[PDB]
Amino acid sequence: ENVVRSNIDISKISGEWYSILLASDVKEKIEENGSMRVFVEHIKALDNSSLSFVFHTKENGKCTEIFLVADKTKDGVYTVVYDGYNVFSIVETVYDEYILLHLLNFDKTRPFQLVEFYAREPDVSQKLKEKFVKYCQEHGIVNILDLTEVDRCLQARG
Repeated sequence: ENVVRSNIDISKISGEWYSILLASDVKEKIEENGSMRVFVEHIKALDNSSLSFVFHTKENGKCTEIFLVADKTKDGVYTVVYDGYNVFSIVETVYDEYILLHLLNFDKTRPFQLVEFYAREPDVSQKLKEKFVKYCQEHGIVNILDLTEVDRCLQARG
């Protein structure tokens, strides 16, 4: 019944997840053609200082599978290379229900932010959606997308 914000057990966030919500401070990046519209499948620890991710994305309308490794720095803060340099942190999680991620992308333009909600089931309550939208508004993010109303490459999983 229990919300963790501090000393995240990365053996306990591992396994199967789904992408539920997406928000940015730049609307074009979270669009049908944007390269940051990705759908998570699987998370695993490789050691105390590496997380594995598996995603799907659409490239010229065709579903494609990607594998990345992210490197740890302090507790709960990670770096990864993909369409530029990225830094992100796990804000809060319930190990058997949901995860909230806050991410920053560099490129060579000005930086932008992404916030992501993942869940163990492919949809969630209105109560949890309202919680996400509140966190985004408290940090000045206004562009918010429900991915349960859109193709998320579900037929490609397993």
